[PDB]
Amino acid sequence: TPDVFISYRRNSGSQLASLLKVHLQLHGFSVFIDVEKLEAGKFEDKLIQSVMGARNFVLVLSPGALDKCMQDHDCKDWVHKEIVTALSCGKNIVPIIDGFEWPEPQVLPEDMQAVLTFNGIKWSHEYQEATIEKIIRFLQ
Ligand SMILES: OC[C@H]1O[C@@H](O)[C@H](O)[C@@H]1O
Ligand SMILES: [Cl-]
Repeated sequence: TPDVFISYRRNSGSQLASLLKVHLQLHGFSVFIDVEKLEAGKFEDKLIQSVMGARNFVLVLSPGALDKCMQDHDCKDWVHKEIVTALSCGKNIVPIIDGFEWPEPQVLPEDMQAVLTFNGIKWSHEYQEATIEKIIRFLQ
């Protein structure tokens, strides 16, 4: 089972998610990211089970990353589902902020508003090694 699950918006956070994966693997963490570890079967169930298995939930907040979660009260959006799973399971949630604007809580479904209460890490292009070192300090 992975130490770290990486949750990301495919259309805007793919590159940072992949960069986080490489760095965390280099520092000895087992990482789940969909394009490497999601394999055959019903992907909804497999993705939720993979969130449940990982102690750490690394959430890539690229610009607009939570937009598709807004008004998604039937919880059809995959990132929304992954966040609710990490929250419900009491995972160590580590938001990574990359150009993301914090929305007002009331624009998000009630079942994920708590994600805004976790201490986040600002991604620094100019100081990436230091950013990675801070992420590692945050991981359990
Ligand atoms: O790929 C885009 C995001 O939703 C799911 O497909 C992945 O687990 C990732 O968090
Ligand atoms: Cl997505």
